[PDB]
Amino acid sequence: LLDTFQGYNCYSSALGEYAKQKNIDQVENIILSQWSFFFDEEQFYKNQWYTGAADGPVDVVLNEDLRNFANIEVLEHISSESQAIDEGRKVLEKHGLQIVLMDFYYMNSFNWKSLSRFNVTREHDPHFAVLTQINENSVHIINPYYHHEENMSMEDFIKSRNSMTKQGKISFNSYEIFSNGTKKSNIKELLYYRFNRYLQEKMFGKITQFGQVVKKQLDNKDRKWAFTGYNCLNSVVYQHQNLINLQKKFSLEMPPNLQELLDNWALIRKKLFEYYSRGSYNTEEISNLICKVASSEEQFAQEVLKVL
Ligand code: NA
Repeated sequence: LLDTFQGYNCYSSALGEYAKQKNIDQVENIILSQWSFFFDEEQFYKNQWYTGAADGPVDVVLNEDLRNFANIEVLEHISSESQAIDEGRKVLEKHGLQIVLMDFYYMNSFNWKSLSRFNVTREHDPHFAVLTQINENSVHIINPYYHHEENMSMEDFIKSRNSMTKQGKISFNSYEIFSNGTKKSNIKELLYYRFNRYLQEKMFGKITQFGQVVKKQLDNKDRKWAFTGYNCLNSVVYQHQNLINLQKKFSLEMPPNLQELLDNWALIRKKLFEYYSRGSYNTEEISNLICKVASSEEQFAQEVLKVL
């Protein structure tokens, strides 16, 4: 396990890791001060990632934050098999790193056997990685979200970048952090804007919506939603941990229950994974935990604005 920038999702992890290694200001703090929740009932039924901090794979709200606060643009480069590796060589020669979108079917990000899950289903899911080396027959990629690295055959790497996925066709997509005129933001300004937006957009109500949809799964013999939800909600745990770390680094005023809320989300994740794998009939219990944390998060956001 590498000491990679965690961010709160694969996209923000890759952007932050790049910024960390290349000394690009503001990107890390804008990521670490995100405060967000979404729920898409239509994605729930298609077994797509349907909740957590942000829709993806690209975090468009984070891109808007990066433009608004730092005048930083994350440029999407599409390419072709004829040009992509050569463009990669030019980017590595200049910058040493390239942010790429890859089909994670073709790599082994996370050790499921750590949670006693041995039936590790391969899925055509797009995730972000950082390319660090191009050799003749192989590449080295860092998966900062999962703290993993691997060497991949050039054949496999090319397949991972031209693949049809659940969320659409990858075409050698790469992502360039760019600015023609940067801006500095203070951490309290970033948090103020995020917490006001969280309350204005009633993001806590999307947690209640999620809880209500969980209550309605009592008769659903397909428990895959609970696994997807488990994976989706790591982003929320990471935001809570990131805010705890910001509190410490910047000696911030926080409401006193931030750790309790992190614990509440970790317990919801544990119960979702146990429901998925252990055949319990506790959708009502999990629904009740989610609806409880929704109320707690609304109050927490109000209190952050009072004390920040
Ligand atoms: Na991802």
